[PDB]
Amino acid sequence: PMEEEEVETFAFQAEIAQLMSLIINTFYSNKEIFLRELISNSSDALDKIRYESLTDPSKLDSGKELHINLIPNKQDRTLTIVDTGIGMTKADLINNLGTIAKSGTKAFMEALQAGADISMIGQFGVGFYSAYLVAEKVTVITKHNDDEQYAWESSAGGSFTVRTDTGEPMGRGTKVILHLKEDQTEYLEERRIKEIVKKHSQFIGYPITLFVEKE
Ligand SMILES: COc1ccccc1-c1cc(Cl)nc(N)n1
Repeated sequence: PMEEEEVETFAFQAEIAQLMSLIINTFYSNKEIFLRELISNSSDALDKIRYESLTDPSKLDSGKELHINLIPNKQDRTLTIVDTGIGMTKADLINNLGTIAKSGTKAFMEALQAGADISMIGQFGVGFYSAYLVAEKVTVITKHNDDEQYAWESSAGGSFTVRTDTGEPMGRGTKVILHLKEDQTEYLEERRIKEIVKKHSQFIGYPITLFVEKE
């Protein structure tokens, strides 16, 4: 029996599209900061469910453990960052991952063209897009309480897709899957991941575990 699935294809907001093009087509040193930005987003999402659970403890029915998992896969060249934070509703997803303008986008692009280090991206509220420093495609799977699980994906180029995810269920949280560019495979190495977590993400207030495939 053939299954049918609805897909929605969206255009990035004009300046977000401009920023993504600048990140992808310009050389930057210090690309390693992409992981800091993603872990920071996870930490923020974990704070959110933690505080929400104080007013409504049943919001943890979907999983009580608050943590971050890092999963490098050298076979398909993906680095996956998974958290059990609050997750995103459909509205959160579309508004936070490309359709709604961000007030910091223009300032940051001016800063970059002026020679600013790419590390400054977090300050401007668009840190997620640093993923495209190392990834040619990014897939985001997310599950918020009382909503369905959604899959967001983009290879840049001006568009992204959103669909209801019929794949493996997450209890609650967000999974960011980085399909790495061929020259950025160092971020699949255990030593390198430990290095940049130690350097940039040492004060995160939730457990982080690195899972390393044998061999
Ligand atoms: C505001 O949070 C985000 C902004 C941009 C991209 C992703 C996120 C996000 C949201 C949630 Cl609930 N979790 C995670 N890990 N990232």
